[PDB]
Amino acid sequence: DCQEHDIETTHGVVHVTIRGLPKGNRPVILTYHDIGLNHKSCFNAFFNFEDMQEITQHFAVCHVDAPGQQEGAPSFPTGYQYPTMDELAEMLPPVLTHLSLKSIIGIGVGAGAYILSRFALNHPELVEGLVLINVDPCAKGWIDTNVVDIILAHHFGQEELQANLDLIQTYRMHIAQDINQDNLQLFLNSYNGRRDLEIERPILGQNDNKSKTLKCSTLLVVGDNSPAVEAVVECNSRLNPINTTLLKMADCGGLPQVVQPGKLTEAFKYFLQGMGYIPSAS
Amino acid sequence: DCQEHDIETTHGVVHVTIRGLPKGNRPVILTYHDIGLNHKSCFNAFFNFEDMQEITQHFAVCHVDAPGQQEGAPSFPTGYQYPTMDELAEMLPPVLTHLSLKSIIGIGVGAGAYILSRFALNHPELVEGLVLINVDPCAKGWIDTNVVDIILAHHFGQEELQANLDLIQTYRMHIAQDINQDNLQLFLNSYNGRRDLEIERPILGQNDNKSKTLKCSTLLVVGDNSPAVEAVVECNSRLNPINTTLLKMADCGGLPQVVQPGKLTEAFKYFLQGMGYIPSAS
Repeated sequence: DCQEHDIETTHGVVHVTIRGLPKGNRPVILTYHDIGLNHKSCFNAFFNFEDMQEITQHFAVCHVDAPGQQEGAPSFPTGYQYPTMDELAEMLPPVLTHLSLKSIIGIGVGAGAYILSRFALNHPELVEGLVLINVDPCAKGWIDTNVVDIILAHHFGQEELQANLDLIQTYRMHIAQDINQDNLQLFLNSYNGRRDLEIERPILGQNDNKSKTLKCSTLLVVGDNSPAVEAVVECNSRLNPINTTLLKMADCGGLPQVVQPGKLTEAFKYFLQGMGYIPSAS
Repeated sequence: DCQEHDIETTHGVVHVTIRGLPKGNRPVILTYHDIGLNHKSCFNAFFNFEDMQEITQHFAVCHVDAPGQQEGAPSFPTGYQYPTMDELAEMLPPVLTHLSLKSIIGIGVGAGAYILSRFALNHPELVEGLVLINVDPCAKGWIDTNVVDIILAHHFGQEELQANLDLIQTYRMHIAQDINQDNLQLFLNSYNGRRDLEIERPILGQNDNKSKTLKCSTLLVVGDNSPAVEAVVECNSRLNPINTTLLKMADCGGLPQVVQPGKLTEAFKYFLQGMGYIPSAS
């Protein structure tokens, strides 16, 4: 039913978790997490939600852990060359060849969402569709205390983060303990050094300076209280509106998939129906 | 390549025109023209365009003429029971069944857009997606001189009607000469008899009091200078935004398939790419 693979890439080893069994024609739901998290802390609560098991049983599900972010991972040596964001994206095609995966439907949070975008631009033939949570298609442009507090700021809004409710302290413990703290630095370093996605919205008038844009279907997802609102909004204006949709989720900040899974599952179902998959869903 | 069929239905005879052959589990691009037009005056100028014949090589094209609206159609006898807009939609499964078709990608104009929309709600299993040009989901809301002058004003905006005579004059003659004038008044009457499409936008928490909507991918099209702007915007407001995109074509009159085929074809190509069809550039 399930399996775990330490897949050999040109940029090192990538740890994956396959759930279910895919047929040749149907794509796999490939998953890619955010900084401070892994496939478990990011997605398991969402994917194992009642309404999601109705959807996921029809598909296979391939959960990608970022280098040295998988649970029980050993510490990378001090001066280890940690894969760049673009290089992380180049580690995905080898995963698809190893597991004989013909194509994917991508779900990504933050850093994961960037990587799956780069992957989708790198290979439109492999990506059928994307669900991009808290995506930032822009470079940071900000380089300077506590890596855990830096990542908590990336995820949760100031109002939300200042309050320090059960959710905040829960995910403080996740980021602190679940992930190798030496490797988390390097993964955050890679993400903070991401380049501009170089996407621009096409104009039907004529070719737009050969600006690239996601060919596949794209569902953008952001919480109203999220610090990534302006980033996801900017990403929406730079993507093809005919193949892109913007979901603003109410009374919600960081990690919409964990806080409002019932709403995001319904959004996901509609998204999968539009593509022609899972018609009988009543 | 070419075959025209006079398909026998319960609501009478429907004229269809099949271009190319449909094979290998791919949908036919089924079309439905507007009031005062037929498939020739509505689509042949759009479909014979250089950038459209590149797409239609891989697809099969089924041109549906509305009862009596086809070329050289004999006049319906005085007091003929002309099918309702809901009955016109109930004639489409016979078409799909008669021609051994599994499903369609629908291109509807005005009344044709309403008819394809009703067909999609009745039979979501038979419709993979809809391009709806100048669609109005709401009933006229009231009842009634020169039929040609009415249909011109239906199609064409105020500043457009007197600015570009070349189009208005050519189509004045299409509405007047190329179609049976007895039958035309009946098709017009049927369209003005249309009920509310009874679609509502889904709430991501709420259950709409079990209101229905289009479960397929939909591209709403209308020109900035069309008299059908607010009706198509009103249609957009009542559809699922995750499955629906609105295209307001800048500097575009009543007929974007006639006026701006270059831009609309490009839009339709992106629309088909989102569904997973026609991956590579044409």
